[PDB]
Amino acid sequence: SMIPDFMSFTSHIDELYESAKKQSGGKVADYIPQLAKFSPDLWGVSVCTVDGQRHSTGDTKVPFCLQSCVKPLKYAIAVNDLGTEYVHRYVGKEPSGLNKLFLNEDDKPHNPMVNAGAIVVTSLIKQGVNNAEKFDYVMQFLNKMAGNEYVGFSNATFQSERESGDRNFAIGYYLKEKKCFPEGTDMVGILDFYFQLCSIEVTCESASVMAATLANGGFCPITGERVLSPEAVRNTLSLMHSCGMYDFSGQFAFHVGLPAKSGVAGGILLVVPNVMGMMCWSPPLDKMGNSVKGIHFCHDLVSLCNFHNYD
Amino acid sequence: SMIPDFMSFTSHIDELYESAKKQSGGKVADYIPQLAKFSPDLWGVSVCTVDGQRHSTGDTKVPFCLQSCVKPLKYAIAVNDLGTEYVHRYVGKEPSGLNKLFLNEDDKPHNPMVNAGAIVVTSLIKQGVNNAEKFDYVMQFLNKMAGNEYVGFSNATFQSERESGDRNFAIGYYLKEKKCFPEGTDMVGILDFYFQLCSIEVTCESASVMAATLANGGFCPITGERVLSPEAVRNTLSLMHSCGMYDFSGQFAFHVGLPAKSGVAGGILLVVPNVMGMMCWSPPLDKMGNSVKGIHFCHDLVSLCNFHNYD
Amino acid sequence: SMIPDFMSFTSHIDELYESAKKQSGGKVADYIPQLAKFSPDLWGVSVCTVDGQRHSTGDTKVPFCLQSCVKPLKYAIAVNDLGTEYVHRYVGKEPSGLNKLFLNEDDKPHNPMVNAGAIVVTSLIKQGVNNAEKFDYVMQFLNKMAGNEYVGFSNATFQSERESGDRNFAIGYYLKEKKCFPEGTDMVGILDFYFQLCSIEVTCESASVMAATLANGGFCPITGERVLSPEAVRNTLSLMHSCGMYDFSGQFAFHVGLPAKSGVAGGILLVVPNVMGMMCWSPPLDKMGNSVKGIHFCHDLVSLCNFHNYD
Amino acid sequence: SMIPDFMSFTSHIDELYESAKKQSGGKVADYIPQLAKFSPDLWGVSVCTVDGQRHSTGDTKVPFCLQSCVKPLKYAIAVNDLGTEYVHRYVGKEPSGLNKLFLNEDDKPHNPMVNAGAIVVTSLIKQGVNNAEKFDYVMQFLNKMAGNEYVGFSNATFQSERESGDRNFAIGYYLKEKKCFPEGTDMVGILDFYFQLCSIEVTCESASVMAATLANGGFCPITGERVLSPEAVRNTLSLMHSCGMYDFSGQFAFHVGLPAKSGVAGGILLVVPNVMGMMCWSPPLDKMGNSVKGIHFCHDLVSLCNFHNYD
Repeated sequence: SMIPDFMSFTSHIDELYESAKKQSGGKVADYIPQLAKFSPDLWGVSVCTVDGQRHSTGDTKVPFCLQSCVKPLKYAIAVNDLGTEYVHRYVGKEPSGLNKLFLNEDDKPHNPMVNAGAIVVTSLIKQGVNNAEKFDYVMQFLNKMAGNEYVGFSNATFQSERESGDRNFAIGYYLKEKKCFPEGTDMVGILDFYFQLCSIEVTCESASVMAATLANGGFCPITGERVLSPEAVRNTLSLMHSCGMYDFSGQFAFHVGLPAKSGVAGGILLVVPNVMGMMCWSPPLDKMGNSVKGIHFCHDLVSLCNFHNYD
Repeated sequence: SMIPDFMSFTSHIDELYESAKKQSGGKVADYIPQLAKFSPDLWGVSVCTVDGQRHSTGDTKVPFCLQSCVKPLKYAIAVNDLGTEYVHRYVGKEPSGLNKLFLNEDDKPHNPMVNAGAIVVTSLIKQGVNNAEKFDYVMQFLNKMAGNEYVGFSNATFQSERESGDRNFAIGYYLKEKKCFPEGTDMVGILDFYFQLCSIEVTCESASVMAATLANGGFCPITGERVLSPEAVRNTLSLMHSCGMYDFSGQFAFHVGLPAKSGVAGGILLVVPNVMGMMCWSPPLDKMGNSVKGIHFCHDLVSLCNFHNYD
Repeated sequence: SMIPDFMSFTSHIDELYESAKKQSGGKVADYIPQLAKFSPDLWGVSVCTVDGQRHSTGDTKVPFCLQSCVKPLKYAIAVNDLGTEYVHRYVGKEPSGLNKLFLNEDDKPHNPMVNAGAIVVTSLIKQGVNNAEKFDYVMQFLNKMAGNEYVGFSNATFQSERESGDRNFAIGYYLKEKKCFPEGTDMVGILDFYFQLCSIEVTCESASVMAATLANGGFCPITGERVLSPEAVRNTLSLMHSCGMYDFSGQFAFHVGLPAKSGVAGGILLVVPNVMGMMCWSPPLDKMGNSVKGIHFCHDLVSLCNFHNYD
Repeated sequence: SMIPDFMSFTSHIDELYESAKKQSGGKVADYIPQLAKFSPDLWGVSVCTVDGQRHSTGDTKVPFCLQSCVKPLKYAIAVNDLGTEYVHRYVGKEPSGLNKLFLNEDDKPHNPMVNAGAIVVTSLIKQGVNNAEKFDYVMQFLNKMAGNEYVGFSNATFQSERESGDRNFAIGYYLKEKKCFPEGTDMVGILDFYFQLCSIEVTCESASVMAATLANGGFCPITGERVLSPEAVRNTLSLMHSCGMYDFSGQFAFHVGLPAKSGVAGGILLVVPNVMGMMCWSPPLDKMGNSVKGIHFCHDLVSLCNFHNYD
């Protein structure tokens, strides 16, 4: 325990929250109406310790889509059900250079955090059963990770993502061409499942619980239940540490030093190993595609509380 | 006229033909049954001068698919009907480096000789009318270029190419994503038209007449009719000179110095400006994807007859 | 403390040591005689806890050159004397893609762990004074980090490295061309200083103490003295975590999860934050350029003692 | 003969000259004082037919440095004295992609038209003799190519190029590292010889005669003497056609279709096979590094006189 008095730590979270709030830069994603809708002023931070202690400030109950924030989670599920060796016969274990190919030196997506990786990972989960069944499987899993808190679905986002993801289809066919999917995979059906997963909704509060589960070696801080295998958690964290922030991953690993994962909805799934889970959210993104207020908050948190991986 | 006595020149063609015949290396394309079918021993050479003088040796009447050999032709048609400026707002004018992106520094395919280029070019031809109509349009055009000689269609090849071109679909969606097609293009419909064009059949004899048309500033050596605009012909030749032989383009431009275009069927559309048209054919391809006997023949022809662009 | 009974932990180190010993693969660097000299059978492991507790097994007193192992150290010194902001105006903070340019998107070496980076970093240290003086400065520093244990110099290696580093000169001139050095830098003089630094000698024992200093927030476990600033230590560790193992950095960060740095001499500077410092050594390197026995040992250590950054 | 009445053709040259004269854009190279010196208003065009017929307009007698214009020439000399096979064991035969490596897929410079290529080519010429002797050898050669017209040397340029070519040194050491030079080459001595060659001076008039020699299968139009082997001339032309205009090579080959070679001094060595040699000169260069007035003139010449390789 680095937070001796949670109650006082909470007071610092609010101060940091207020500080980041003053950062108004960035543009709200608008490649689809469902994301343009959001007000740039929404800003919420939710903490959930390994204990089970909670704390929120800002718009922490407004539902938003996980988007790329779901990548770490579905990867954790795959490693959990199939183990490191199998999962990684299809996807890499490290950051790529940056233009921006699809496959690496072995015709495998560089890692589970980039789109091609997430797509392949999606094709490994619950093979055999139909999409509908696969979807409930993952939903059930996400609920355990969130200790049964809010986990919804945005059909509007799903539909917009599907009838607009031309690049995800390009990736889909390319991977199919390079034989990157398991024998007998319905490629188009996987892209569909992929769009659905990106459309799952959460709130800063429910997500913080999911982060805390990863922060707690796979045990839900608020139910005590074992959701993910130790193996799965460690893998997910390692990859979030190196590829969770898009093109900002390097800077983030160097300056913040914490496993995190951003999403185009403006969310940032943050994890402080053996301490707490967190979810920052604010629609305005920067050139890198990360939440402006979120990035700011993270830097402040590590400076103030010295949570950096190497202190 | 560099061939004072055609009759004697013909005797040299046969000698070269016989020489190349001894080259048995290479593997016959087999990504689809329609190409695997072919016997590695088929070998045919057909000449057609600017005059109209013909000459054949070897299997010059066995129908085979143009495949990539159609690229120069459909490009010539586009420039003919739309002019250099318009056509090139969508496709580049030079060789790429070699891994192997899809678009260039301006989000345009590097040139009409690579798949992404050919696909975009296909989307420019006869816009408005339906596929069936577009197809007849091109067929009519190919007939004029061949002075009405053999020009067929392989439905079997078309079907195999379609239900197997995963990479061409990847390219299709990527180009659609990057807005590379003209406003209101039915991308999937274009890929269909593209597969059809690759399935058009010809014989060394009919093709040599098409080459001769390009060799004759756009006039069919055997009908005297103007098929392509001077502008269109010159453009096509320039691009065949630099991007007609896949990864062998550089070596070919340096050692042979003649506008040419190979295809996976084993054909090599050759052009000796203001002299003659030619079509070499032999199913066995080398690592580069060019006909082994064809490449050999070309080198011998330029050494013997000093036809190199810079003699 | 994760090692409750050091005495028993020591017994496990020996078991791991013995296990790795059975790995005879790899080739001993031979681009210069000074490295070819070494026997592939040399193998030594030395531990030094944050306490000051020591333990060695194998050839832990045979002097060998730090080579690339010096990179983390001279970087730590620069950040210590100049701070993060200044140092990083000249060198990057993350892994590159892999062919293998010299500069990044901003005309700066990608990071201090690659040759171009180390060279620039070398040009920042103790500017003003002459080489001889600069060298003693660093030597004095290395001694404090090693609690005054063995720190020598191989003039033979230095001479061979100098009269043979054509690629380091290429890098030198390229950086000078791109204005990557501080105003008024004697480029050739820096390369000289660089070759000298690579020729500094240590033993598994003295090096383990240096690693322990980094493992101890900058305090020499055996003298209690503050050698490096907290800022400097954290930076060095972050970069060792992501770029310390050449092309194996990704795999290493994923499977081992510990700050490390290899060298062509066969050494591997290992660090277990807040626990211990370590130095593995065995001349036979693998294709990646890392010590075969060393890599093996590291994997075994993390599996056995669960020292991975995310357990 | 495409120019039936030279006298009238001359009248068109002057019209084109006057037209290009109105193009004032571009910046005069200034990386060294010797080039900054030049007035942006200097503009000269000199023709020299295969006959021996001359014609000049503009500043055709003001001496300027060949710079990269010497590349085609020293390559022609190497092929002449060593033949295609030998020369090309060290240098490639085609355009590279564009960032901008030094070697190709076989550790050889891409072609003789890029700096790394020119440097290697320089190391092949007159091996054995000392620099001074090598220099006279080439000078003697250049004189024969120019029918003994003006061929000087700028020691000022040489000195500035030498004490400033940090990138050429980077290239020098890199090539030495990759073993790209013939056994026993004094790398630094070659770079010296290289800087000297770039400093050779000519005038539009003397250069046009050199171009005409290449345009005349290796025979000096004004002395009738055989200066270069047919083999050498054809090779040089092929490479000028594809790599003579820096990053504009593709556009130039497509729109102009003529063997050319630009230089940072603002000169453009142009060749119309079997017709004439030409040298355009105007210090203001564009972003690509080619003479603005020169590029303009070339486009106009090919449109007007239909000299394009494929008309």
